[PDB]
Amino acid sequence: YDLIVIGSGPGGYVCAIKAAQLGMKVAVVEKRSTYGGTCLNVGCIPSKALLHASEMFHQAQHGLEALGVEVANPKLNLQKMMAHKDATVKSNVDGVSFLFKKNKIDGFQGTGKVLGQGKVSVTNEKGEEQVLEAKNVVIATGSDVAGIPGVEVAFDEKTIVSSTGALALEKVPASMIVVGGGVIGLELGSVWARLGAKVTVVEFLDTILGGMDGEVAKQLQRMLTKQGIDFKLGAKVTGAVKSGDGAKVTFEPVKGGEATTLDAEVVLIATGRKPSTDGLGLAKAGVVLDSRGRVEIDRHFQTSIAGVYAIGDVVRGPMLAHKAEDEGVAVAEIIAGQAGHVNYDVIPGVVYTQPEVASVGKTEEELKAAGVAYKIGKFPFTANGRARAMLQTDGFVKILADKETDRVLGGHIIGFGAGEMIHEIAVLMEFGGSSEDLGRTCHAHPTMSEAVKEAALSTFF
Amino acid sequence: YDLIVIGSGPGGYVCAIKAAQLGMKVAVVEKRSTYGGTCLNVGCIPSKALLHASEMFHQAQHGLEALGVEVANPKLNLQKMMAHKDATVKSNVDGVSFLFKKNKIDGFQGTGKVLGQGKVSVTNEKGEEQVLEAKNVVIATGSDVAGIPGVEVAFDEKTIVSSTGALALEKVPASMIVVGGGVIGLELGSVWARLGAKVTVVEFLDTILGGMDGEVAKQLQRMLTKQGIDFKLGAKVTGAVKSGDGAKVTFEPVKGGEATTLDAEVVLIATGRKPSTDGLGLAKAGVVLDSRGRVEIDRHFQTSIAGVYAIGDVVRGPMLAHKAEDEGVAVAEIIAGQAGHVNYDVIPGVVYTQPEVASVGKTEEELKAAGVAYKIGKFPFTANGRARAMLQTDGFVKILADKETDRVLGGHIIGFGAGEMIHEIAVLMEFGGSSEDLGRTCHAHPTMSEAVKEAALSTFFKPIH
Ligand SMILES: Cc1cc2nc3c(=O)[nH]c(=O)nc-3n(C[C@H](O)[C@H](O)[C@H](O)COP(=O)(O)OP(=O)(O)OC[C@H]3O[C@@H](n4cnc5c(N)ncnc54)[C@H](O)[C@@H]3O)c2cc1C
Ligand SMILES: Cc1cc2nc3c(=O)[nH]c(=O)nc-3n(C[C@H](O)[C@H](O)[C@H](O)COP(=O)(O)OP(=O)(O)OC[C@H]3O[C@@H](n4cnc5c(N)ncnc54)[C@H](O)[C@@H]3O)c2cc1C
Repeated sequence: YDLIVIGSGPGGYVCAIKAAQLGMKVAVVEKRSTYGGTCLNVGCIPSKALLHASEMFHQAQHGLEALGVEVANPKLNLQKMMAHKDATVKSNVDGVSFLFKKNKIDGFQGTGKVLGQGKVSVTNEKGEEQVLEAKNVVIATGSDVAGIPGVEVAFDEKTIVSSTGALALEKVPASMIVVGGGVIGLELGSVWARLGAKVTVVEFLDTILGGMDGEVAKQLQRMLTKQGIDFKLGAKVTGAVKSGDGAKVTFEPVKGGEATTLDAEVVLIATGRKPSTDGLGLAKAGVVLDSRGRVEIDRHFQTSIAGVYAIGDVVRGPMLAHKAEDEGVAVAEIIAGQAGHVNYDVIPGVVYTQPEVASVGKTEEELKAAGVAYKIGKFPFTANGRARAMLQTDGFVKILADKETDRVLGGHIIGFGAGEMIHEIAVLMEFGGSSEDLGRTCHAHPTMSEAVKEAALSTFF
Repeated sequence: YDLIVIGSGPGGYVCAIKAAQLGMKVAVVEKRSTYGGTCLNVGCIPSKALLHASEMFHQAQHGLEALGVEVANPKLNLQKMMAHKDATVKSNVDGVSFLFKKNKIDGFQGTGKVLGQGKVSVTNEKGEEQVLEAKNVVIATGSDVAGIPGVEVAFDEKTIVSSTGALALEKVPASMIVVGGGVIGLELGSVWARLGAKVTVVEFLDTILGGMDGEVAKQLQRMLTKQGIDFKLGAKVTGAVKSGDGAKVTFEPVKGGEATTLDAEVVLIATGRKPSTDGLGLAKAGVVLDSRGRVEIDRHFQTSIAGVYAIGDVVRGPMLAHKAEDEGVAVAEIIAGQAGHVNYDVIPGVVYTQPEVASVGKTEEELKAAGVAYKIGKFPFTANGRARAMLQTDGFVKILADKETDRVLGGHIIGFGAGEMIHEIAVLMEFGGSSEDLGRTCHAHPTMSEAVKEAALSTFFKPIH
């Protein structure tokens, strides 16, 4: 082959397609019985299907009467909801399969191992091996669930669960504890809170969400608290164990203090994910890892070994499907002899709660930390005509712009359809646009996108 | 006054606020008891409130069981739906009146008339005339409902209605005939169809929507047809009259000959709106109108009378609220001595049906007529992960780009949230970007906006998905 990709998550599968379109003969080596990796199988896709259906459940209970639409107390058919989740996964998995066949990409089921000298071994569950040969190898093995630092935790996937078990619970738990107030914890904890679980989120940091913009994260926390989610922030989990029919979670203040124990029927552990390297034979092959276990790479995605490249969640940068796909495209282009580029300054991030959160570019914390003087413009959806007509008035758009040049440096949206609207700000930033330029662009009225224009005008005036 | 604005429609109101923010002393002359003109009182705002409510009604009936949410048979409370429409109208109108207070803008209730030479007369309901003077007058009088080419029709606003009556029907009609297959006809027709009317759209052109890109308009017709709306296209209406307690529309094929009569409980006349200059005294002032009744203006929005300007639905260009507002800002900036500019090449248009339709830039018919060689990329929502998760898979994005330079010339979206997603294509076109520029911008996965990225990539080369 011209290229062997090891893994078929977003980064690898897109890399394989792009390379195939650039005329290469490609093989993709994958353990899993389906393509699509974490995102399509056990990540973005299933959780988005549950988020959508649970949101429609919530809206049926609370958002229809003020519109003149009178329904009897909505009832949940959880199995039917899970069948929607499954059908959505199957569409996405089959879509990959169809794309590999369209593009004549050869798929190999089994565990791949990097040998070094343009060789890769594949071993299928039946035990037999095959050596494949290729001029280029891309490692695209993705990430795995992490545990809790210093705490031993036994995942059983019914009581102590990872996101995988939490997507497939057999019944709405009466109560659920989410360890980790990052994107995955808050999204899954909203799903179950909507369906009737009493949900508490326990988080090490004093704030939810990673280094997302502090103001937006605090506003999200406030809204999710109104939706009935309890938060225990600055809390160091020291134990999470099955206990009887449920589980027990022990935590104490991070800064020291008396311990608390909480009981719940289910505990979701959703701490940061980690690069997945085990099994690739990297030590023997001479592929160097950094101190966090990431495959070390240069700016051309090349590892310490010639002809071997790495992308996606197994290397540095945000662990996001679309980041991984953009790297897959760049490395394919690089291998075909074009320079490939990923613009690391304009990668949007979205949290699919309601309100939805979306960001691109810098946060206030990053600008302050860099000593950059900036201007802030904010416009609330309560002042927007479409938000009012749809009764979706929570949240705001904030634009950050350089003090001296008015260049937009970041935009952050909390509110309905945030993860769609952020793209007009991503496009603006690709052109080095100013807040003036954004605010002067004609936006249709009445649309929620008018709040992005208004925020930009506020930043400029 | 530095500035007198005649009309408080979106053009005139925004003009007034910008002017005030630029340091000017502004009066607004308005006949209606409330501000906001057509868009906020009888136009965009109430329409969008009924469209959202009536769509939630349809989703409650049809869109919940497949997701595991059991609600039996939802009931319409028309009174409460209308109450949401009126609440939305009230916040928008009260908002305009707040911004006038905050910017120290004076309002005068009455009919404004352009006298020339710095003066405007205001006649109130009582018959008293006050004469206001200002260095600048902006005509922002908006538009009115049009009739049917050479057919007389007597609007009564319960059986033979314009958009105004259609927004406030006291009960769901069994049947409604809408004359005009433009944006307003399709939107209002959709509202009542969802709430249980049998709806039929009768339209002179062989296509619904303008004016708008042909493939998109054709796809929308197809979807609305599946939703139970009937279309009689290529149809000339020769009569529309009460046959108490309902109404009767007669038409014949524009090209052929044989006539048809159709009865319904309510008939909506929704043909193109027209500029409203009634009461301004323009002939006596010397302000030249064109053949279509529009105020003639130059590049600075200035009429044939020095110091008299016009913006909005009364002058050339798309009759859209955000267009009127853009003109309102530009002219306030011009009058202050600054470079007011409106980019007519980038003014998005949105049709709030389901599926929603949005366009910016050129349509394929425009490019073909101009002889421009172009490339097309299209990506369907059936291939988008977020659209699948939300069961909102109808429609597509289409990007049109110059054959030689790859510069994006137009973009067109039919599907859920189209009027929001059109803005990243508007931004791209504002900077003169190419489809490659747009297709290589990182878009979050899974979002419906990824279909815009993939449609751009297909324009430039090939899509990935
Ligand atoms: C609940 C959840 C929700 C998420 N939501 C989002 C979201 O909304 N948006 C977003 O951008 N990101 C989201 N993510 C993260 C997203 O799943 C990852 O960013 C994305 O899947 C990474 O793509 P990848 O190709 O880097 O690796 P992965 O998708 O993890 O897949 C690579 C593949 O390698 C396989 N593999 C590993 N070792 C071998 C070997 N030795 N031989 C053969 N095959 C191997 C694995 O089986 C896997 O299929 C979510 C993650 C989770 C857990
Ligand atoms: C049902 C419907 C739905 C619509 N939906 C949309 C949409 O979704 N999006 C969109 O962009 N556009 C929409 N429009 C069109 C939009 O309403 C108009 O393009 C917009 O309102 C124009 O603003 P303006 O400055 O041009 O005038 P107008 O909004 O018409 O305001 C002009 C004002 O001048 C007043 N006036 C007139 N003559 C005099 C006088 N002699 N003295 C004093 N006052 C006077 C009038 O009473 C009026 O208030 C819709 C229209 C209708 C009917």
